[PDB]
Amino acid sequence: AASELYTKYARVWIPDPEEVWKSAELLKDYKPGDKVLQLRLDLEYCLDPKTKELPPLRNPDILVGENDLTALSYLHEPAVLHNLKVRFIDSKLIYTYCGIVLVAINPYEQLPIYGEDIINAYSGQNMGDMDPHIFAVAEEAYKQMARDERNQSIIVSGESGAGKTVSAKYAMRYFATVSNVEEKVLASNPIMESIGNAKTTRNDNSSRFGKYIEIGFDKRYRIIGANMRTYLLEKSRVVFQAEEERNYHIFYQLCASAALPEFKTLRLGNANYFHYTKQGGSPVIDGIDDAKEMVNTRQACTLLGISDSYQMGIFRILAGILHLGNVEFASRDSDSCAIPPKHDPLTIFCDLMGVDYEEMAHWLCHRKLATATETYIKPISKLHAINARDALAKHIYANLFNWIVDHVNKALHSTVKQHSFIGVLDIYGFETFEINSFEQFCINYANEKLQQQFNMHVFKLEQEEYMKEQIPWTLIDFYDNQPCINLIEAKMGVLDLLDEECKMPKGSDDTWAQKLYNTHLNKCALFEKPRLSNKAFIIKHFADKVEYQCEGFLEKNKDTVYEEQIKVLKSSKKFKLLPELFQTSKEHKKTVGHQFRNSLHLLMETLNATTPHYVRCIKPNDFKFPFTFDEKRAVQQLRACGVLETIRISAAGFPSRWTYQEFFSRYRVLMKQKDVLSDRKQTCKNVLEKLILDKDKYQFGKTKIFFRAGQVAYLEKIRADK
Repeated sequence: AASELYTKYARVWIPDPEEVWKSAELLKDYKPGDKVLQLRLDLEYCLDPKTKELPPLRNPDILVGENDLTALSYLHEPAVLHNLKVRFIDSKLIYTYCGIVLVAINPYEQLPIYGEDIINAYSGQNMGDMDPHIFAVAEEAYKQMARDERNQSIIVSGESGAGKTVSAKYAMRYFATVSNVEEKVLASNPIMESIGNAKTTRNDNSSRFGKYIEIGFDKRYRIIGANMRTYLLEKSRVVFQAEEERNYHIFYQLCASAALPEFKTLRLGNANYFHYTKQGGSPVIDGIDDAKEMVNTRQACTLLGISDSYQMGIFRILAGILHLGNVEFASRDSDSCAIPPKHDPLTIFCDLMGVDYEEMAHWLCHRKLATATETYIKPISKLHAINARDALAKHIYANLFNWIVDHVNKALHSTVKQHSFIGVLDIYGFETFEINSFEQFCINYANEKLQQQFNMHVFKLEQEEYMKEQIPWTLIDFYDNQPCINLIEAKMGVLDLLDEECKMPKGSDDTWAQKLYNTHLNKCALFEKPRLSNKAFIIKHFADKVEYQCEGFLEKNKDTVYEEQIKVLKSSKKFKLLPELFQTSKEHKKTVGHQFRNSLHLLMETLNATTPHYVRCIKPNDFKFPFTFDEKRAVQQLRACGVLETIRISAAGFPSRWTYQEFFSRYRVLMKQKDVLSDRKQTCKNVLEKLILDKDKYQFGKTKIFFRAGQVAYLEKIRADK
């Protein structure tokens, strides 16, 4: 250990409120068992006696600025941060490899780096031969489709507004130029934002679901079309919104265009008139005109062949849902309830939908149970009827969302047989607010799951690198997320309990919290309980520790739709769409948690049947400013992307990788001609066996030396000393 690196004139990184880290030289040599550190930025950094932990060391210049983050010798947050910052600001480079990962910082301006000249430079090349570019990732995907006879997936994660739609477009521009999909898929984006995005406390245009777009190729490996799948939809949002948040964009679009002549009939008020759209107390997004955004959505529908008729159907269904949310209930007693007579909301529901007020009014307040003997109808509480109303709304929405996806798909599908595909996934990354609820819990769960599948891919490839290089592959450690995932999704886990409790007549938020404690507290390290509360739990997620408020969890998870409620609607006539939506019983007993898990294992299956490549998209600042880099936002983004964990894992094995030549040709000056044999590979072994005495700071393989973190910076320092 000794630690003869904290010398005098050695750079380190210390913390900083405005920049997160400040670069700080040295004045005095650090003495073992010291407690100080004199620095001329001038202060005396004082470490804490128990931690006795030194600030992270800075990297030597030959490595600063590198195209690959895992060629830094000191792999830590500052180095990563500093490296991304100088490339972006000084050199205007948006793309940086992180091992097999592409990091893409959104520059908030159009760059002249996507033309045919550049495309051509990248066709044929191998990964890493050239400078990092989204095109390189496309090339790999395309090249490998052809040589492995196997479909590929490019996963593009990050917060919406971070440049994922740009990344997908240029993967498509690239695919279409080395082999009219791109124009058609981008024309669909506004259809898909209107129904799947929504304002939250932290993004005015957050995407609440995963979009996978399979780009189809023929046997001559040319593009023929596209097919979109979707997963992970936040159904909760359709009927509940937190303070400051909104329902899906399309609902608000519709209610700010209520006065339009052809929506007279939908008798829409403004967005504060509807239960399903006013809970957040903020119907207008500053700088956003919901009425203007509606014309883009229809234009988009028109452009993917959705007829003005079917379009009118969409908004008929949606006005439907809104009005449904206003159906009020009066309970007769704990066990039953009724809809007031001559009740406006359901009058309008029923006129729009094309059904009988009375038959609806009835199955809104009753329930058909069936047993082997026979069947019977019972009344149901005001509460169970809210839950059924909401479930119906959610079910209408979900199936309207699938309807609209099928019909985009018809505009995208090709007749030519398809031999293979490359799917671009547009998924979110980690989400933490000051207050966290069911929705964040779902995003984070998906994120552990996408992180595990990434870790296991990297780990396969490392094992493969080791076999080739003739180092024993079992020497590679795995950093496993399966315990956090079981804690969430396995028998007796968070979601299983949430299900159980939801079925208990007396079960509430506080009684589920208690089952969480009695089952996991002090019995699972990934599970903490805040010392000062009984209504919150904590999960040690890979990227960060997250506190969840239990409020709302039991209601949001419930999702039992009643078949009688459906069949009423499944039988309209004054309206072609509505019955189309519903063209069984176990599937809709299922909670939102449970459906989420199914959608998520659907998504993993899809990706596991393919070779994945990875792109991480970050926002450098909070205002869409061109080439501007805010350190606090950068770290948060890289963290929520998994890049900081990716880099930690890397930093714990043998990240630096020099070929024997690269090494001889850098460190020739460090050896004496006496020890320079005719065998190059053997000289280096001997030479380095002297220069670094401890043997497990590096592994010798066939063609490369593999180094521990800091060993190249050590080498480079004694190249300067001389």
